[PDB]
Amino acid sequence: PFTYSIEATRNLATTERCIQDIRNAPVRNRSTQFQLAQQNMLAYTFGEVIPGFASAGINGMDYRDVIGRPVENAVTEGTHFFRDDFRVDSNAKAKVAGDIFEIVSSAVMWNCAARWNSLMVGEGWRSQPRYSRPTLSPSPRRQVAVLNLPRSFDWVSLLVPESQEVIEEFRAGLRKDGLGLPTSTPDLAVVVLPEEFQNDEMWREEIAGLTRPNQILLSGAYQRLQGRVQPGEISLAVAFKRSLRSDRLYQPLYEANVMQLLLEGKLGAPKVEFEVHTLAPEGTNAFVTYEAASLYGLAEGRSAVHRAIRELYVPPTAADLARRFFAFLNERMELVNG
Amino acid sequence: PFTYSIEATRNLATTERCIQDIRNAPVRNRSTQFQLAQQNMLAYTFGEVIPGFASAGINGMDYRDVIGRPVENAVTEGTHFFRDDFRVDSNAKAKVAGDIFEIVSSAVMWNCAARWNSLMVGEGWRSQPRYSRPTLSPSPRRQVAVLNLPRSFDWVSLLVPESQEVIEEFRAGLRKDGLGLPTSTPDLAVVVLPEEFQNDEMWREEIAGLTRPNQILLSGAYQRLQGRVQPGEISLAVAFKRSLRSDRLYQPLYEANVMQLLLEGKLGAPKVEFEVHTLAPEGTNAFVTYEAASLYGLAEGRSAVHRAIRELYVPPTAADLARRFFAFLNERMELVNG
DNA sequence: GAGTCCA
DNA sequence: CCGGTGGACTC
DNA sequence: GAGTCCA
DNA sequence: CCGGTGGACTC
Ligand SMILES: [Mg+2]
Ligand SMILES: [Mg+2]
Ligand SMILES: [Mg+2]
Ligand SMILES: [Mg+2]
Ligand SMILES: [Mg+2]
Ligand SMILES: [Mg+2]
Repeated sequence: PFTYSIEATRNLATTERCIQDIRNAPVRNRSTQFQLAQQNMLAYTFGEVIPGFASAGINGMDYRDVIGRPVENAVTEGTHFFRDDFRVDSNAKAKVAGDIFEIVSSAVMWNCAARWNSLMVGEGWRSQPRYSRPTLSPSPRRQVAVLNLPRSFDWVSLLVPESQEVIEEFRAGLRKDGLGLPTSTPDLAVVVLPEEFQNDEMWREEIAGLTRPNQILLSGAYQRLQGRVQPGEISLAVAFKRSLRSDRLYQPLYEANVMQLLLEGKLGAPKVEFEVHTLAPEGTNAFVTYEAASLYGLAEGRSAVHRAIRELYVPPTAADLARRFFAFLNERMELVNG
Repeated sequence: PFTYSIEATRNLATTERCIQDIRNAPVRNRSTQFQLAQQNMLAYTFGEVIPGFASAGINGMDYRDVIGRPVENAVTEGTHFFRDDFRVDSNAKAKVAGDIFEIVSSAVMWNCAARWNSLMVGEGWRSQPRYSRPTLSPSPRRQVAVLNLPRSFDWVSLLVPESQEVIEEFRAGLRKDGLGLPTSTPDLAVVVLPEEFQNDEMWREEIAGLTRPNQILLSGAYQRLQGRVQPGEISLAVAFKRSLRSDRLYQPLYEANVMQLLLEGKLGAPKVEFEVHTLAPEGTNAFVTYEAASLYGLAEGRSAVHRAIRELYVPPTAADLARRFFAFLNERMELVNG
């Protein structure tokens, strides 16, 4: 569970355990002795807890201590089974804390979408835990999907095919001069739910925790929307970076620029909203780096130039994350006609 | 020396040793037990050798083994003196190997610069080791300075003050609207040598190795050119990356786009040549990523249309890096009147 | 299992 | 995916 | 010296 | 500054 439990750990089958001993099943060309079983770790620590939709104490706690609990639980497990032999490289803790920050934040946002969508189709406002009721007029057309995108992905594949064709034709032209314009991905996109899906229940159901089936339901969701999203209906992009270093700030900044050039410049979309979430900004003048104007915006020199990155948000608690997303939906969905 | 010598090591003062034991002198909030003494390492391994300008065997061995030699000499020193107590994090070896790849490459380019410059002023073509004599006609006005840029730096400080003035008025306008356009730095700039320095011998002396004094001379050179370079006199920008990961690609790509926007779009300079060098590209997607067109040029009625990054280069040997730079000088200096 | 690829 | 670094920078 | 920033 | 990583995909 969230608080480590000796008994609950004893109850695990060897394949569900957080530390996997691989001393006698080594990986070709790695010295790894113990693997941190990320998916096991989410199931044990967040099996019946989504932060922000759990107890008041978990919802209000320093979000860093929350995102850090899985690794801390896994090290206690490893120390119990293997004592002085237990060791893990800091680059395993780094990899796993990254994925954990992303998957858990994305799950908080998923439950916000479900509460939001439930209101929009006429079912009122679930009241535990307590959050401000949105004041925007409910409409099934204002529902949204939270898509944790896979490690490797190309966000263009979310678009209806006619929009993919406008992008393809643009690149065709660049190819004749030996140039390209590749697109990669944010960590997460929120999109307006396509009309064909506005009576499906799955988008309105809050999950109770990161059980292996809920992990898969959440991580596979993008496959359902691929091919179905209009350029204007990509409502928020999010990169997640557990901590910052000044040389790791650039991927979101570049991708945001490319998203703006293509969605706004080539497909008529309104302002693309892209933001970055971290738990440890400090040591960097990251807030200053992310004030940069869109390069596209500058190159066209239209009446209003916006930032490529709308904000660097540092969530202090899971409740805060949730409250911020609700306030964002409440404002951004005005723009979608009821 | 370049080949490890127990005897050379035995002769070193405690303060010159490649490994510095800090078990009794810990860094507050660090668990570090032994320090990799980067500057002592370069002095030991490269104190009498700049690769590409040394013996035929060093010039032509796999450059990855050339750049990995200091860390390998350090680990041999550590293992010898401390045996099984010798421990250092992979993150220590990552940091220092990145700085080795940068400093040694820069040094190879410094000697190239010096040999070019000797020819430019009419002193003929040094013959050992033998490189193809350049064909462009000599002129003191076609000498160049090789500038290994400091860790924290803003390339705009290289520019003559009237140019800095143009960038700053443009940014002042952007601030009214709550936007900025920050500049950082590539790792290295080659600039045209300013008129005032064009009969100074320091810019034509090849160094014999990376002794501490020569380390300082190379790392300090950018200071002598601050405030002196015309916008079209920044001839090449280099980003060094020892290995690649797909998330680490974006800092040079973004910066190259900012240099192009500001130098070509606001200051009238020709195409900004910016390239990346790695020893380990781990696949082919990196080459695809760097075929991206420069964003500013994609807006109708701006500067020319071309790649942000000209090329991802994987130097097989020191001699090859030397050769590529001489051939690049032979062509790009056509643009300068002699 | 072994190899490759991802970030 | 990101954290532990050697050296520079600040008082 | 003690502490922070740099990438 | 960058290397060691857990999981995904394929046979
Ligand atoms: Mg990602
Ligand atoms: Mg993702
Ligand atoms: Mg991320
Ligand atoms: Mg640098
Ligand atoms: Mg540099
Ligand atoms: Mg570099």
